[PDB]
Amino acid sequence: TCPFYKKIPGTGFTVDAFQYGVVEGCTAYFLTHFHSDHYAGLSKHFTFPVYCSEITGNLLKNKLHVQEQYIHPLPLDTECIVNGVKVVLLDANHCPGAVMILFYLPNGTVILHTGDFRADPSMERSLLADQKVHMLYLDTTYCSPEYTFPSQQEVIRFAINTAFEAVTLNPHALVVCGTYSIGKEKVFLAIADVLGSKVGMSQEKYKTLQCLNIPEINSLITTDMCSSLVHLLPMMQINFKGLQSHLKKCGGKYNQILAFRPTGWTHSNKFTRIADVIPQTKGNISIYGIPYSEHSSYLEMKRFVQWLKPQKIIPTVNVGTWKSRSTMEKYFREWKLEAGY
Ligand code: NI
Repeated sequence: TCPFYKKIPGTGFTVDAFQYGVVEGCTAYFLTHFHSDHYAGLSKHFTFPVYCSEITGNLLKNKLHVQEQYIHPLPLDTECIVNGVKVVLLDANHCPGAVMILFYLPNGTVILHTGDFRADPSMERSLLADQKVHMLYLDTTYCSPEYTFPSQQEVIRFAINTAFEAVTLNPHALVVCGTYSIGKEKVFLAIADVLGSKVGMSQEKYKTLQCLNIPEINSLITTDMCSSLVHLLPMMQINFKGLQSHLKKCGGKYNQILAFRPTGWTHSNKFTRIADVIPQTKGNISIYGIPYSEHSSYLEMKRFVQWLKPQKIIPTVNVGTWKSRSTMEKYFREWKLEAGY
């Protein structure tokens, strides 16, 4: 049955609640972003109104074959009305098309649902600055002080330099980058760009990125693997057997793979700086795990909340265990008491 944290009180609204059939008393279904845990249950046969971003809308039409008359895409940073309730979509700095949702209830309460997000100081100059928030439905994915990671910028700087070095030293080396859902595109595109190559991929994944409105995307991506020296594969294939397999398929066009697994966090971040990362190697294959997160770090999260000073916080992630819930409520109390709200 739909959990309480996916229901917006005093509205007929749900957020990311498509896996519970017809939810009792839901007149409108919100979808923050196109990841499987959140869209789980959508299909062509869905006949309720879905509200989402333009990009998330394109992917619902094309990838899931949802009928067009049920997709209500909304522009960002714009006051819209839905079943007589004022709403706004803000950029979540997650994956493409991903949004946070502000709800202005008729009684005067104001609710921010972050969806999935990576908190940034640039959010403190959106429509969020203008007014108070009573409730915050917070993506608490890395809600613990051990979760630290570098900026997306430094991680990219690392990947670029690394990849440029390897391929200048060996022109017959192939770069491979792992993917399983939309998001993390800057990794593979920045590497392609610095190498003067396009990114080769499967047709299904080429179709997916074509939905997103990237600038000059046709310039960046392709389905001709032969003409490319940056390949994308499923994340599952990023291991020594998978990569040896794929190397075989390229027919003596390459003799070496360098490969990246963009993960969220790894316990190597507790001990090791980004400059100090090294790969796993077996034969002519090297695999780098890099900490490119699309979620808030502990510190970014804490700052975001202390800036916003919400009256109540409802966690949306890691809620399934009593020790987790409890550890989060402790940090929430620290953040409140430190900041004096
Ligand atoms: Ni997500």
